[PDB]
Amino acid sequence: RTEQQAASLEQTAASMEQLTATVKQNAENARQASHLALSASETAQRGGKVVDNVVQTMRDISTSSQKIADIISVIDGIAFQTNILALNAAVEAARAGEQGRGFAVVAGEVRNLAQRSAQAAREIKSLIEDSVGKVDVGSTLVESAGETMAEIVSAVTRVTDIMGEIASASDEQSRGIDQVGLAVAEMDRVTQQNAALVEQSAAAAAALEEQASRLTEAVAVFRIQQQ
Amino acid sequence: ASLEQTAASMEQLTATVKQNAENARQASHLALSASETAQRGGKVVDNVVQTMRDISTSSQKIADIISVIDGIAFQTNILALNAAVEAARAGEQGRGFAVVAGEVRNLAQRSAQAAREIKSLIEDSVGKVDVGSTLVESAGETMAEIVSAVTRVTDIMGEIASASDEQSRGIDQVGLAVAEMDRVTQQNAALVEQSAAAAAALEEQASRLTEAVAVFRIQQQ
Repeated sequence: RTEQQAASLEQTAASMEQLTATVKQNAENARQASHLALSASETAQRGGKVVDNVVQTMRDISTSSQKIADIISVIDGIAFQTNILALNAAVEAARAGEQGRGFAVVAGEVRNLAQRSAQAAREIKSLIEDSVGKVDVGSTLVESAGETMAEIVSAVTRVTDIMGEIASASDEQSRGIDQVGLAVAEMDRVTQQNAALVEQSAAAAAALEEQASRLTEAVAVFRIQQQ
Repeated sequence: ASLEQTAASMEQLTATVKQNAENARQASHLALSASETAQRGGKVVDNVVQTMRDISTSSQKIADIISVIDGIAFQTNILALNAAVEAARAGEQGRGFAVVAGEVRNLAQRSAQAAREIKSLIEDSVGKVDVGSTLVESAGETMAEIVSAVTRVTDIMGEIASASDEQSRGIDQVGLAVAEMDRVTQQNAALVEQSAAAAAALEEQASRLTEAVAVFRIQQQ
């Protein structure tokens, strides 16, 4: 009789719970998500000035690696100039006739080193430049990522707008879910008083059948002036 | 009016909870995506540490050549020195070689110093690959500390959406139950009506009697 009857307040009162619980659940998840959204926001501003100093110090590197190169040109110039003496040395050797012999050799020893020294310089040149090639390649890539930040801050600046709405639209959930509670409320008291009215009426009906049954008796008995 | 008013708030709720439910699911993407350009540095930077480990070496492979050059400079200096004794030997015809000798030595000296400078200058420089490996770990760290808050925003959003999904169903079930309300009330109102009629029938059936009793009371006094 009270089987499926009470079983209706189960539905709502029970469904109505989840409704008031998940309204707070994903109501604060929304708040952290907007401050956790700043976890990535500052990490984006610090990501900037920082990957920025990687472009920096990585930059003044290529320059220092130049302040060399023109020194290398010097060394090379020194070599070139020297390779020439070899000759003045050798000429002198000649003029000195028989004494030359020694002179002679040193001329060749000179020119020789000149060549070796020059050779050195080249190597360390093609190297010192070839290198800086890769320092600009990398300098570029790091440069470019650095910009993918100001964007991280525009994307996560929305997780702040969107989340900031759940916080005022999901807030309404209460304001609304509340007036709905008023209905599950009122709804119950009428799905209620009904059963009462039903009973009180079912009652009084039975009472009258009795009363009535009693007059029928009296008659049977005290009518006997008809017995 | 009110079962209407409530039913109005009802679907209005079904409203927010649809948008306010997946509007955030979009955010779960504006997040999954705010995590793609966060996964960029993850190489754009990672690679940068390779180059760093490169110059640091190559610019040493160089210093090695610089040494060789130094050695040469040395050697020519000795040569040059010897060249001057040779000039001294030749007595008079050495005068001109004597100058070559000197000229060659000076070249040797100059060649030296230049190397020394390269040296120093390389030291400072490659010593900076220090701050390179640093700012590359640091700038490479806020780049993983970026991908941290966005590991969550994709979470949180993908968590609330899967929650509000049923937010509906209940809001849905509730709505049905409270529908009858208005109906039920007429149901009751009707009952109340019968009751009044009952009352009244009885109200009068009684007097019908109480008054009969009244006649027999005097009419037998």
